[PDB]
Amino acid sequence: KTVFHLGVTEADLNGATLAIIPGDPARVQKIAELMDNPVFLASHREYTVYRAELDGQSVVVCSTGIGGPSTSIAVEELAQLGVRTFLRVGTTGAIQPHVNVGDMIVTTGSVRLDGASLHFAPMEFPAVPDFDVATAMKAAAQESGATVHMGVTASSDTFYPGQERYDTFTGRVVRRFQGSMKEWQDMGVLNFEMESATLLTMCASSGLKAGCVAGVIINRTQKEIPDHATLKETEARSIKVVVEAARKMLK
Amino acid sequence: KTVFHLGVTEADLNGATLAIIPGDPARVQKIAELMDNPVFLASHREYTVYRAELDGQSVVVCSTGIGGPSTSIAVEELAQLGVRTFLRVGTTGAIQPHVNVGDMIVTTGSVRLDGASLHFAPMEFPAVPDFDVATAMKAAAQESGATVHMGVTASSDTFYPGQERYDTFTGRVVRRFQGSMKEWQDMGVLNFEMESATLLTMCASSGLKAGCVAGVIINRTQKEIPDHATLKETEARSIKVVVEAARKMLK
Amino acid sequence: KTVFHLGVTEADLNGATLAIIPGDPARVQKIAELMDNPVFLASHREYTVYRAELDGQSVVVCSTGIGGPSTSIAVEELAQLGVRTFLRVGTTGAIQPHVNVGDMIVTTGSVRLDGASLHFAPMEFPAVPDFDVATAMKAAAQESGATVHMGVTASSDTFYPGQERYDTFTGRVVRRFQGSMKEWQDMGVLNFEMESATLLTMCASSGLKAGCVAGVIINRTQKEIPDHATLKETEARSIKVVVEAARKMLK
Amino acid sequence: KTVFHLGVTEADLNGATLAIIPGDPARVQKIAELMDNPVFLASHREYTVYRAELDGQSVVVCSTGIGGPSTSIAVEELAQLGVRTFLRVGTTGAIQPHVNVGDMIVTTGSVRLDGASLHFAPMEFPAVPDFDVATAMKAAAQESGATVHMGVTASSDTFYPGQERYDTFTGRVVRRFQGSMKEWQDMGVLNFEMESATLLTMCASSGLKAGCVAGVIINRTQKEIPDHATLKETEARSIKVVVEAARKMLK
Amino acid sequence: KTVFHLGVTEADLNGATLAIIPGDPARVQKIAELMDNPVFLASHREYTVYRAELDGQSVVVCSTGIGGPSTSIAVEELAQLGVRTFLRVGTTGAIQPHVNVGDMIVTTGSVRLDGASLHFAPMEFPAVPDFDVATAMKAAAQESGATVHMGVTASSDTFYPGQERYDTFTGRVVRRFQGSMKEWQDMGVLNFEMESATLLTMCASSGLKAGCVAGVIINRTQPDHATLKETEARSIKVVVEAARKMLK
Amino acid sequence: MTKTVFHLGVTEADLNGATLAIIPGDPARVQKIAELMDNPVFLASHREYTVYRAELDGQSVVVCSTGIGGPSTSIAVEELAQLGVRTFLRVGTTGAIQPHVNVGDMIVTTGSVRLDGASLHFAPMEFPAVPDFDVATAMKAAAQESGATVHMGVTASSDTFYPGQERYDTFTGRVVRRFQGSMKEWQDMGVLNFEMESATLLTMCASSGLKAGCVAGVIINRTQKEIPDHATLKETEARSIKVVVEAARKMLK
Ligand SMILES: Nc1ccn([C@@H]2O[C@H](CO)[C@@H](O)[C@H]2O)c(=O)n1
Ligand SMILES: Nc1ccn([C@@H]2O[C@H](CO)[C@@H](O)[C@H]2O)c(=O)n1
Ligand SMILES: Nc1ccnc(=O)[nH]1
Ligand SMILES: Nc1ccnc(=O)[nH]1
Ligand SMILES: Nc1ccnc(=O)[nH]1
Ligand SMILES: Nc1ccnc(=O)[nH]1
Ligand SMILES: Nc1ccnc(=O)[nH]1
Ligand SMILES: Nc1ccnc(=O)[nH]1
Ligand code: NA
Ligand code: NA
Ligand code: NA
Repeated sequence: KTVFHLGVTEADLNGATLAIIPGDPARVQKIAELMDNPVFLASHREYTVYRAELDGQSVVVCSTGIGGPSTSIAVEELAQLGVRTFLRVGTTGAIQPHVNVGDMIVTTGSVRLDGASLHFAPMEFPAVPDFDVATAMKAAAQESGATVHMGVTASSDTFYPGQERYDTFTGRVVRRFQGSMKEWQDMGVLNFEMESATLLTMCASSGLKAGCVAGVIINRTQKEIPDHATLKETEARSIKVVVEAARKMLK
Repeated sequence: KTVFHLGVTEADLNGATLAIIPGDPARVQKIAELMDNPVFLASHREYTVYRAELDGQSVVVCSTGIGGPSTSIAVEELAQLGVRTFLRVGTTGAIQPHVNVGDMIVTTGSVRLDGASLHFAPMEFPAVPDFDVATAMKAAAQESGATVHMGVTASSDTFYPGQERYDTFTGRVVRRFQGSMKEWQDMGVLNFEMESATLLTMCASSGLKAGCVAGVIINRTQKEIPDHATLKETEARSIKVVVEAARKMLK
Repeated sequence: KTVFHLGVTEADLNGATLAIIPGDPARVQKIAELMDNPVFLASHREYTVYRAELDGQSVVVCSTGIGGPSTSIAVEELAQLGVRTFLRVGTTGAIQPHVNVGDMIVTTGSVRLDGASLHFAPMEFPAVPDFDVATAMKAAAQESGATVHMGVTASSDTFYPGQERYDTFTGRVVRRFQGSMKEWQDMGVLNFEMESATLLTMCASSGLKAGCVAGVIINRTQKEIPDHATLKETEARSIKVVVEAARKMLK
Repeated sequence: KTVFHLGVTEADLNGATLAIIPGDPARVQKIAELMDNPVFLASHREYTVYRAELDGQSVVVCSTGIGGPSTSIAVEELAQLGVRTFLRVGTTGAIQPHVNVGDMIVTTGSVRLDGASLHFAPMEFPAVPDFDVATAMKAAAQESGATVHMGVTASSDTFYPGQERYDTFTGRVVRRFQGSMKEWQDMGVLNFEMESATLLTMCASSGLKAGCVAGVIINRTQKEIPDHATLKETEARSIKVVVEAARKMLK
Repeated sequence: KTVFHLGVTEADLNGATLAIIPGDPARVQKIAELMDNPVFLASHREYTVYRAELDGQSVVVCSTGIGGPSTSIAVEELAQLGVRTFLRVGTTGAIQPHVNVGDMIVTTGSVRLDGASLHFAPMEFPAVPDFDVATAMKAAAQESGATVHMGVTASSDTFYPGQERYDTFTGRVVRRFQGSMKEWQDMGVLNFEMESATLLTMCASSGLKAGCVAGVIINRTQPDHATLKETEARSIKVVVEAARKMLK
Repeated sequence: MTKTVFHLGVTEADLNGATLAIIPGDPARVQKIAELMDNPVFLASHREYTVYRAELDGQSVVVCSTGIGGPSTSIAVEELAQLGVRTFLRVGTTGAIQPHVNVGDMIVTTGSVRLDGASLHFAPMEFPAVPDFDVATAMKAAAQESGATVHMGVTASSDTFYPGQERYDTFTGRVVRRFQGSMKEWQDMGVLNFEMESATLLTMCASSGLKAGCVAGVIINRTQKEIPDHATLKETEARSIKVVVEAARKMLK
């Protein structure tokens, strides 16, 4: 039946139980076109939905928009339509000097600097991926030839103060986040992004399998600008990797 | 000089210091066309940006996407480029029996059931609108002929469990939100939505003027299903009202 | 049916549904005498209660004492006796450099640095005034010829550490409140006082109408202890304004 | 030289290092007259201040008003003027069946259901009396012929919902306090009052010696209405006890 | 009825309603031998359990191990077997300059820097001793000749970062605990240890009588081996005398 | 290599270059683990800390008990880290709360619900109590290779045995508000089991540049009212320690 936001039915999905969920609606077609018979299903707000086939099995590709709230809607509605496995892909910036542009990160757990995760489980609950998904993502990332980092991701409800950026309109960062970047660095946290805490917490507490993989396209600690070719290659590699991770998850 | 997500420059805005900020990218052109000389500026992710003119003054119309996190990026980046006043328009679900479909709500304060608000101010800080904006929204709303409610809005990082919906994949609501709708009802809360706590807290703690006005499209307490015609006219009235409220702020 | 603390009955109030609620018991008579036929009703502990007539309608004046706890008792017991509208008048310390001694502040929202507000609503709930009362207070204040500020007030359970005063017995401030004044200043908070968070949260969550107006007796950017000379003039103008605000609230 | 709220100087105190601090301004003279050479010093707001002499030594008697906020002001200002020891006497509602109206309670620790305590120490810090003061209070109470109980007191910023009273304007108790009376009862808590958490935390964290002694005026488990005669004797005995406790504290 | 961890039955305790609870299993025999007819009952994990007689009445000595979690098990299981009064003894480091080695501290309340206390009562609840026990410990400590301090103890789930120790593997202390020693010092807190918040909160909220006494052996702000052994010997002599005062 | 740590009573030289530790709870289990490896030698015993050294495939390995709970565990981990240990393999017993898990099964923790206090002494509550991925992987492989039934998932890690695991057959029969209904809540959220050390261990290590993981044998299932069998508990513990030694083998190469 037609879910509230996504504008698709269970029949539209052709039995798909796995979704690849990028943030950017414009990335959906690109991911779908790496698979067989890509088909456009719907586009509403930040949700662009395609179906495709991978080794003869139906897979959904659905954008999430930025942030846990829009992500939580996409995940819930896809689950209502029979999806059980969710593969998050994106590109990210690193906060460790040893992590290079072109490297890939597979999240083993997220720092819950969001609000939506608390709508599924109290803060004590760990924002952790399904072990099978994380294993598949590591395997796919490594098999691509990239240097892969397994570790903790800080997942923030903001791009600016929650990631301790001072180059802003006010130049102010609330007490909670003052000195926070150095704290996460010292604790070995690899990167910031904005959706994994919500995704991982929601899925781990709701009987759904989820994981996160990302290509590194910038490093907060490095002054040097990466060249255009490296950015293109990394974005291309990240989606090739998520599709092969999906291959490894299919039964 | 070009902001990171919105893809616009200060020059693109032609001196605009006021923005109207709907959730849905598709609503941006619809708002802009109610004003003079609407021009498309940019579209990236959930962010569609137009400029227009109201009584000879430049105004920006920019979508936010769903939720506090994506909203916080749009507000920050517009503020970087000189925007100081932010008028939120949308549609909403009422939780009070006396609030009917077709009515308008102007938020006097938000229950902070989000995460991004905490990235700007600790929980004790009030999610409140600028008084001039709330005043102008009330006046514009009344002048349109619709019945207007001033009151508190519950602002949730989720559509489902944070609004205590049980017709879901798991059918569960975390302890925090069990019984929460009845709690807000008894406290006189008017409605649920998903962006105001973030918007109002961010602006009120950052020297920005903000307010929220919404048309009522559903009522959680009423079993009767509203007419298609009511929905249409409420949507049109919502954006007429927000443009008139903008006019009052510019005078 | 005599209420436990205030020592008055419903009959004593002569049909009054509106109360003016200053902090100081010795201030009650002065306010009542600005109106017609003032009548002493009772005095117990910090609660002195008078009745008077304003444009022919009965009005109650009742002191609250200092702080949310004593305020909460007065409001509850008045509400039991049929009072629905509460107008708070008081003194305050400005934390913005541009706000002058003698200026008036009308609170649009309070930072909840109290404990009693939490006995009525969780911290997420906004300490927000009734829109009609805030409108009436602004109008009364501006019409008087005063310089008036609308904005956020920090409402503290203490006069000393919670308002980051250092000229004290210990000269220490607990970690939570170290740097807090500068934080509130950067967030655009106008002033400090000690009852608004309790009053506004209690009322907004209980179907009662409330607002707060305050005369500035000190600017904290330059001084800690208010001086008694400028206090008398500011207080006299504050009570004229609250009386006019009551006039605007009568049906 | 003159403290802002209390309106007294260090010289006014004639070297007093100990204060007896009742809640009700009208109780101040009654306590002072049990000692030698009682002299009225000042009355401002809820603060009535007397000096007297006990075994040759100067003692201050100062009312606090209801609640932690007003109490914290009196304690601070008296400490500025050399007072180091604070003996609280007051009324209380017992919540255990075995505690009778007329009995006395000496608080060994307080459940911090207040806000002002947090302005001196984080919630982890114990709201505990000075051991010498608690010891002197127990001895004084026993020596008067009262039945005395040592134990934990629940200290609330409200009289009504924080003490789980439902006979109120709304008839509602916020989630936090629903079922709270039974919880404290099962935890062995003896009584409710409204000042001890603030007093004990502030003093224990500030190098001041404090304790609390109270007469039971009602039992929340008993339907029997207290005898007028017993309540009168109870009030009389409480103040005789606190004075003898002061005697024991002085050299 | 054999309890899950302690390996003893109600009969093993011979009617004891009072327990002395040191942290170190090796101190259990030492305490028991200060009394009459000491008898080994059981040793499992960090729990070594003896019985003895004091003025004709049975008393249990049972170690707790380090920390609130292991303490909470010992207390619960002893309470299932009829124990109602719990006397905690140990040695401790002071954080106030005026507190000297050889002095005794009797805890009047604990700063709850633990997690187990929250399993019995919310944070607002005071980690406070039973007044009779605290009174008996003060009396015994003073009667011994020691200088005694009645005051607040900071009770931490860690030895290292929660006591703001920087001489560690990482040299890092989490934000929460940065500057915390100075804060407790300025608030008049006497000392750090690791079990009192759990013990006191659990007992005060469960109808059990508890208190804590400790000998000062070092000072974080400022000792002879002869004085140190004397302090340890004195601490357990004091707790046995406090037990004597609690018997009815 | 010559300074003695405060609680454990060992020096760096005593460890013979060991960078990996196996950390059971029970001091009595230390020798039993050490004897599965080569040249086991007793080093020290103080309080709940019994320390042995052994050799695995020619590499020195430390076995050190933790006692019950986050606080005692945190001391052992810190002091071993001071002496050069970088990898920590926890082995223990656990109560399952899912009906599909059987007594005798093995659980490898993928993340812990932080119902402890010591984890907060290393990182704020938002930080995930997560194992090192290599350790969790080696534990899964070791457990599968022993023929055991293995479950990967979330563990609730409690500072108490009784109220924090929602047990009511206690002295008071009371459970504080926070924990009322909590076992059903974790059950519905897919949590596998209760134990008492993983939240502290995993948070401390993940935030301190140390590698850690947890494997446990199921001794009780809360959904099955069976009185623990003696022969079964012994069999479960023997298998558990075989698994953790094989997991260490995998980490050393
Ligand atoms: N700097 C200032 C000045 C005034 N006030 C207000 O006055 C009363 C206590 O003086 C309190 O009731 C409070 O509302 C304050 O809190 N801070
Ligand atoms: N049942 C009761 C009885 C008495 N009290 C104490 O008396 C004052 C409010 O009447 C307050 O100051 C409070 O200390 C109370 O709080 N609850
Ligand atoms: N950035 C942060 C640091 C510490 N605590 C938080 O909640 N957040
Ligand atoms: N630095 C960042 C890059 C991409 N996404 C983020 O959230 N942060
Ligand atoms: N934080 C909360 C959310 C919803 N309901 C509550 O009572 N509290
Ligand atoms: N019920 C609702 C309608 C519209 N928006 C919401 O967030 N919720
Ligand atoms: N410094 C210390 C000495 C003894 N015990 C502690 O916990 N801390
Ligand atoms: N049920 C349990 C068995 C073993 N350990 C625990 O902590 N809990
Ligand atoms: Na979005
Ligand atoms: Na008062
Ligand atoms: Na232990």
